[PDB]
Amino acid sequence: DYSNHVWQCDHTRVDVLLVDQHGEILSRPWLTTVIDTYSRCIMGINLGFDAPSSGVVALALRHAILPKRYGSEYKLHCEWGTYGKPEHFYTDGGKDF
DNA sequence: ACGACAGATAATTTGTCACTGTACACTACGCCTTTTGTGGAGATGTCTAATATCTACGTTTTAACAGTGGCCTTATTAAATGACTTCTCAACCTTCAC
Ligand SMILES: [Mg+2]
Repeated sequence: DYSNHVWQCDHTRVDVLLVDQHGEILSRPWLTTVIDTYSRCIMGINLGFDAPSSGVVALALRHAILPKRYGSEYKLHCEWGTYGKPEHFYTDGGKDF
């Protein structure tokens, strides 16, 4: 019925091969998204090599629930003015969830 | 008129065969996460019979001695000894003898 009423979360394998800072191949990361079902903002993400795990879920949840701050190395013109807790959380059946 | 006989005729499917688009190019049941009932110690808590100890229960044994009980004959006369008691503890005069 309103914003934050149901957040939704899932993970997927990003389709970019990453590299170490020394330049050698690192297998693709996983991306986790937390999404407002009303508003349809993306509320927060976690991007990393760690497989789908409750610590990864918790890491996306932290970013989503908390206010956002980014420095000038992020050349943003907008601002990611979204925060606050969900009232419900809607997921698939993964063992992390 | 319309439609109604037997047969024409535009479909409809059955069957040929030259052509071409494509896979074969090895390269998923495998990586990763979570729950979970079974299992191995290993610190810790549980709580007894029992072989004493550890005095007392008091109970025997001793000897000391205290009390009861039996026995013990009694007389006279003499002696020795030691004592006791009582009594006594004059004094002047006369007479005849040298
Ligand atoms: Mg999912």
